[PDB]
This record gives sequence, C-alpha cells and structure tokens, in this order.
Amino acid sequence: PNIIWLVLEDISLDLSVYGTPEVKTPNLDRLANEGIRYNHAYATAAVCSTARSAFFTGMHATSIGAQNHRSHLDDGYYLPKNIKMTSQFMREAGYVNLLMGPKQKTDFNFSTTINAFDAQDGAYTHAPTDLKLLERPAWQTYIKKYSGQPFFAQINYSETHRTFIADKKNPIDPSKVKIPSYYPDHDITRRDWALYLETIQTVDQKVGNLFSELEKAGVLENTIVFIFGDHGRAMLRDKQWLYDGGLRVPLIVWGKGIESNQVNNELVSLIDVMPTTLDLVGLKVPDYVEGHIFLGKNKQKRDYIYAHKDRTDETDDRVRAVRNLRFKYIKNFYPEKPYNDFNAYKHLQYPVLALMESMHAKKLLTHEQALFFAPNRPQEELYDTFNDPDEVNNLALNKNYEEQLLTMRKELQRWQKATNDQGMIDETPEVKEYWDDFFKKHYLTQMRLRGLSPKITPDDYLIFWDKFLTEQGK
Amino acid sequence: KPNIIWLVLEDISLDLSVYGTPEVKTPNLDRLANEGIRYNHAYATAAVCSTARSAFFTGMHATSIGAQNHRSHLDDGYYLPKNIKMTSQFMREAGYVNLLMGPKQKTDFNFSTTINAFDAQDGAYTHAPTDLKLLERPAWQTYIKKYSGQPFFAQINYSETHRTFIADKKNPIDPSKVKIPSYYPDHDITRRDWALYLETIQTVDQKVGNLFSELEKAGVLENTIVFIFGDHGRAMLRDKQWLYDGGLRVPLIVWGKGIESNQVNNELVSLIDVMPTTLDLVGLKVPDYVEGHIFLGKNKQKRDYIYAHKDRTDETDDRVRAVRNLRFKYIKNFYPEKPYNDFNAYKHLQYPVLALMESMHAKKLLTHEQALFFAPNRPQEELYDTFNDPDEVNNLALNKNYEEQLLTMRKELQRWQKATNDQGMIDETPEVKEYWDDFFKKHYLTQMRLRGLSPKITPDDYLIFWDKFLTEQGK
Ligand SMILES: [Ca+2]
Ligand SMILES: [Ca+2]
Repeated sequence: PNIIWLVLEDISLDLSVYGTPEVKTPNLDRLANEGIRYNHAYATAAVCSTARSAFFTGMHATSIGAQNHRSHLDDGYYLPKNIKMTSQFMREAGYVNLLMGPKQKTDFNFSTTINAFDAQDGAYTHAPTDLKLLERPAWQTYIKKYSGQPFFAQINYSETHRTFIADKKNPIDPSKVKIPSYYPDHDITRRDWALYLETIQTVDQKVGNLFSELEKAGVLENTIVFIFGDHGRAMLRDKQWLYDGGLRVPLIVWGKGIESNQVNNELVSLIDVMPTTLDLVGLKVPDYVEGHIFLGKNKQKRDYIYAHKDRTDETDDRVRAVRNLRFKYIKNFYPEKPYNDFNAYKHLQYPVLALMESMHAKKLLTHEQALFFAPNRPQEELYDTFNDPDEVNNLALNKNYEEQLLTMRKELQRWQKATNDQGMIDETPEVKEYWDDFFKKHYLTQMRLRGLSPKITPDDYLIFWDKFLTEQGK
Repeated sequence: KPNIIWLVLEDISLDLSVYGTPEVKTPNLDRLANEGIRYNHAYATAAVCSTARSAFFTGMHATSIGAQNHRSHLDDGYYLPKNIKMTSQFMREAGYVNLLMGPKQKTDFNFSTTINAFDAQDGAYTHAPTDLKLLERPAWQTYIKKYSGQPFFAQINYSETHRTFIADKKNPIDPSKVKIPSYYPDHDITRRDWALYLETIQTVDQKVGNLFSELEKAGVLENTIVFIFGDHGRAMLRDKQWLYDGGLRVPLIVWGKGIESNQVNNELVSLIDVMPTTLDLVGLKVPDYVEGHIFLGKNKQKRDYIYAHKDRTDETDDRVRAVRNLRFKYIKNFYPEKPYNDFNAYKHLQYPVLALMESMHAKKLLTHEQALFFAPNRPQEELYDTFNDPDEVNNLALNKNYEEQLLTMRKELQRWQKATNDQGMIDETPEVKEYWDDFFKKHYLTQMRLRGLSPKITPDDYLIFWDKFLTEQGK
C-alpha cells in the first residue's frame, strides 16, 4: 500500500465531525466517517519542531535531543545512528519518499547525513485553495523516475497556522462559536476564533481538492492515509502548552481495507504513527522505538501519553506532562516563572493576549481566565478531564486526589529515567543568547512593520488588533 | 591675556541653593555665584548633550550647522561648514593652548572635524569619587610640561548630574522635604529619585570645591575667568529632551579676573552666547556670522529672545521649536499627531518616574497638570506666561486674549527659521533613521532582559524593580 501522512498545522478537535458548531468541514468529516476517527490522539509537544521531530522518528523529542524549539540546526548534531527516520524504514521496504504540500519544511531539531525524502517540491500567508499539488516537482519526479515502487508521502499544509484567513464562501458568525472557558467571552476573542475556524474551512477545501487529484491519478485504491494535526490550535493557552488544547489533535485513518464508521477512544500519541505505518507495510518495529502500534492485530495499548515543553523560541521553560484517559498531570520544573513569560510570537500574533492583559489589569478576567496570568505556577497540576475538560480546576492540592497525583508523579519520574530525558540538561549560554538575539531582532522588525512601540500598552495594542481583524475580514 | 575655563556640568536645572532650592547643600557653587555674576535667565539651545554642546562650542544653534539630530554625522564625512569655526580655533588664534579636562572626555559633536578640537586631553554614567585630582591627569600635566608660557582655554566636563544618580551619605537629603514641580506626582518614588538627583548635585559641588583648591594651589586663579554652566536642564522626564524651562534653563556663573562680586543678572542669555563673550574677553572680534550675543562688557548686545529646538533624540523622531522672551514661552510642535510620550529607550530605561506616571495614568490618578504629558497628541502651538505659570502647565495658545502674543512669537519663529536656514526642516535619510531606531530599541530589549524584566513589563511590575533600584542607590 502507498502511505500518506497528511499533516495539518496547529489544529485542535475543531472539525464539524468532532462536534464543533458552525464550522463547515465536509471533506475531513467524510474521511473520518469513511474510516477510523480518533478522539484521544496527542502530540508529544505543542510546537512544530518538537512535535514533528518526534512523529517522524517514533521517539519523544527529549529522548533524541530535539526538545528545544528550535535547536541543532547547524552545529554538527546528527540524529543518533540507532534512531532512524521514518523514511529510512520505508526505503528499506522499497518505498520512495515524497515531501509534498505547500509547507516544504521538516522542522527537525537536528541535521541528518542522508536525505529525509527522495523527492520534494522545493506569520504565514495561506495560498489559494486551487493548488495542484500533484503537478509540483515531488509527485512529477515520482511518476516519471520511479516505476513499480509504492510511495510514502508527507503532505504538509500551512493551515491552520496564523495568520488566519477569511472564508467568504461560508463566513462564520462570531456570536455563535464555542469558546473555551479560559478565554474571555468577548468580541475580540470571537472574531479571532471565527477566522481560525474559517481557516479550517479553507484547508478542508484543499483536502477535498487533493483527494480529487489522487482519485484522478488512480492511487486511492491502494493508499492508506493518516490525517492529523502536528499539535493543537494557535490560541494563547493551547499551542506551546501541555493542556489538551495544545496536545490533542484530529487523527483519521482512511483507506481501502480500513472499515468505515469506526470511532476510537483509546490513547494514541503521535509517536505511534511511525510504528503503526511500519506495521501496516509489513515491517517489524525495532525494540528501541518508543511509539506503540495502535491498529491491527499487533496493536499495543497505552496506559499513558507524555509530552514536554522546553525552550520555545526565546522563552526558556521546563514542563512535563503525563496523561491517562481521565487525568492530566503537569509538572512545572521552574515554578517561579509565570506562564505569561515573554514570548515574541505570542505577543506579535495573538490578539487575545493583548485582550487578556488589558482585562487582567482592570480585574475583568474570570477566575478561570486569570489562572494563566498569575506571577508564578504551582509545581504540579492535576486535572480530572472527565469533570473538567477545560483543565481549569487544579486538583494537586486536594488531598482526596493525592494518591492519583503520586501515581502520576511517580510515572513521570520513571519515564524520565527510562528515556534519559535530555531536556534535563541545560542548553549552553551561547545558544540561549543567540535565540534571545534572534527574537529581539525578529520582534523589533515585526513591530516596526506595524508602526507600533515595542512597549505598547495592552489597550493601545487592542486598537491595532481591532483594525487588523477588520482587515482580515471579521 | 587671561586663562579661560568653561566648567560644564551635565543635566542640571536652577537647583542650586543660591538659586533658592530648598534642602540641597551647594556651598562651593553658591560661593562662586556670590563672588561673581549669577545669571537667572541662561538657556541652552537644545535639551540633550550633543545638540547643546555642538551649539555652545560654535556660537551657533545646532540647526544652523546641521548638527540638530542627537546623535548624527558621527562618521559620514560631514564636516563643520568651513565658515564655522570651533571655539578653540579662535583661542588658538589668540595664542591659547586648548585643554579638554574633567571625567567626561567627550565633545559630543554631531559632525566631524579635520582640525583637533583640543590640543591636549586626559584620554548611564557612574560618577567617580569626589577625591579626583583633575590637575594630575594628562591634559594639565601636558600643559605645564610643554606649554606653561601660553594662556590656556580649558573645558572641564563633569559627569554629574547625569544618571545614574549617586547618593551623598555625608549630607543625605530628606525626600519628604524636597521641592517637586507640579507636573510630577507628589509621591515617594518621585521624591526618592529627586533626593538622589539633589545629592548628585551636592557631589559635584564637592568636586568643584576640590577643583578650585587645586587651581588656587597651582597659582593660576588670579589671571583666570571661569564660566560655570550646565549643558541643559535636569535629567527628569519632562525636563531633559523637552523645550520647557526645565529642559533649557541652566545655572550660569561668571567668576574671576575683572569680575566684580555680588552681581545678579536677569537678562536673556543663550549658551551660544558663551563663545562670543569669551572671544571678546580675550581681545578678539566676533565674526558677523556668529549667532550668539556678547553678554558681558562694553560690547554687550541685548537679546529680545532665545531660541531652542528638538529634532531626533536617540531614536525618537520629533520636530519642535521654541521662542522665549523674558516673560513668554512659545513652543511649536511640527508633528502634533505624535504623543509627547513617544517611545524613547533612554527615558524608559533610566527614569523611575516614567513608570510611576504610566501606572498612575492608567489608574486615572494623575492630576490634570501631570496628565498633559500623557495625551495621545499635542497642540500644534503652546504658549506660557512664565511669570504667572512658572511650571508651564497652562497653555494659553487657544485663549484669544493672548493671540496677539501668540502671533508675534509665531512670526518670530518663522523669521528666525528663514534667517538661520534651519536644517532641522530637512528630513534625515531612511538609512539613518532606521539605523538608530534599531540601535536603541535593541538597547531597550537588551537592558530589560539584563535586569530580568520583560520588554512588555507592566508599569506596576516595573515599579517593583524601580523601588529596589532606588534602595540600592541609597534612598
Ligand atoms: Ca505546527
Ligand atoms: Ca547633558
């Protein structure tokens, strides 16, 4: 079978098929209903490079030294020889490996000395929906230079990363969207959210167009497709953080031989996609691989999933998470750091951060919304996600949950030792200072293009954000 | 031919005891004033280092010589126009050797030269101990070894009273007793910062006493005339960089040979008048191009007005001009849409009261007078009756009872700009503006991280830092 990994950016379970109001996602809904829809799939981290380094190797990024977003780009650090890329396994089974889709990035926090792919095509701005992915160089090279070989293709879209784009074919009514309780119920929040869902509608159209191309090529009879987000949506407490908003992603498995109308509620981590793919194409998974096979007779159930947060751009941190089907455990190794520690990306791109800072100063946030704006953090957080799906009622200090807290604390310690978590080793001063310098130059370049002061007050910034949203179309 | 000293203090308003300032102890500067001529109406032509100093070293407004942007023309082949001489070129012509002395070994010119500004030299500020021995440093040692047969012109630059302010633990000032202008909040943060400013004045007063004892022992004082003056007004939020009297009005004392004691002068003097007056004292004619007036002696020429300007200040772009007679201040903001509180890294990094006022403004706690600086835009014209409004907080420009005075001063500014061919009316290049905007906004992010602070820190969080900073300073 050919294998496709169709990777969406920065998206939570916000498709219509997952129960989300107002959004129109017919093509992804149809793929889900025609195959298996997963309700408990989790990335191992909540930004691009660490989620993607992980799922392309079947290993948590912390196990392979890739835990800092970004790092090891040009310093002679190579993936350890025992750790193979997905494409090395597929090459062994006779596959040709293709990098397709507008996002021609691997986002690895390491170099390699063999190519990750055999052929490739080449704030983001999303390209028109009428893209013809199969007429670009990766696919053209495949069909012309390779005969009788199955393909493994990673197809990366830029949606739904910011900047969000309007969908004037089916515009979304901001007053009707469902907002998590940890953002303010406010016009700014809802307009930004409406554009997020309209960006999902835009990529949904693109997925429909891809499948039209694939059917026309005649490859849909012997192709299995994994569709999944790299991590959760680009909203303030979701992306970069280890709550369900940052970790839980759509995951659909589809193709001839995959029975339709299945819904799966078992724990899956994105590092499971590689071993499951190997198993699907007849390969044994090496013992070193941390991911589990989640489909077929060889599946291995999980008791837990795990995730990490280490440096993110210039913002240093050290956070770990353990989740079973019911409980989320989070450990902040640096409790003295605020959650809202300076991050240029969040301040530059997220109108709701300005909104919440403005409202926090005026004492207008709800109790649940204000938790993110405390000056420091509890060392441990424990959430009963059955009774508290938005993870705003920390149970870690409630002695009635202490046995559960200690179980999960102990599991995190066991896991860190078994995987030799490399995020426990500080980065060098030269590296941290480099990225401090990098994101000061980026911040100021971007704030300059807007004519705003680097020290702009939240209320003045909101004037800008209202105009920005109006120009986006909401 | 008498020796000439220009003793230049940094960033200081009329805040000496002899000018009527409570609590501060300035016995040495007081005595110098009382032993000579004290000037009550001396004004810089700009309110930051390079533009005021480029001006007083040439007798020309900085705008007349292309030096109006602080800083600029450091390394681009821009030279002082050949008709414009530096003070030291005139003094060289009269047989003087020119000495650059004091801890601040800088000229701060917004232009290059092809002739040295001085003949001998020694070599956030941190102020050196009061026991400094300026005559034991290389400028004076060179003078006495190589040129003792010539009269000297010396510019002696102190670092006080620029920030960071330094505590004076020998005569500590009680913050609860200092006199604060009405446009800053009567608040502990304001008063602690202000007490340290006044203790920094006390520190430089001690140094000035030590300098005069050393000059006396050197045997040169009998044949020396000394001009003591600030380069512009005090390093407080609405004073330095701005064209209110807090930014422009400076101590000025003339003392020594031929200078009769116990004289007080209430006439308009601009710092560009110091050079022509010095030329006249040493027996030179002043060329007609010089914009400064001789203010002392038989050739004195009275002023009707003084003038000042504000153009780019570090990264902050602006265009402001001022005209002042003895009574009225006129200020024209050429870019009224810009707020007064346009981002300036220096003010945000160095001024605790900026964080205090931003915090208080957000809580609606500033008085009406204090809130004027925090408006989102400016009136194109400001007019103040300084006799009745010495803090310049009651703008009369929209009061038709003062329109004749407004139009008189408006017209004088236009006349002056046309007569002097004001170069600040010509935009700087994009390459220059972008260079400095980057340079300083980088500096802001850098120093904020070094203090462990976010560049977007709230004013109230910044005030937690500023309290600890003041405590570490000693107040
Ligand atoms: Ca992503
Ligand atoms: Ca100065």
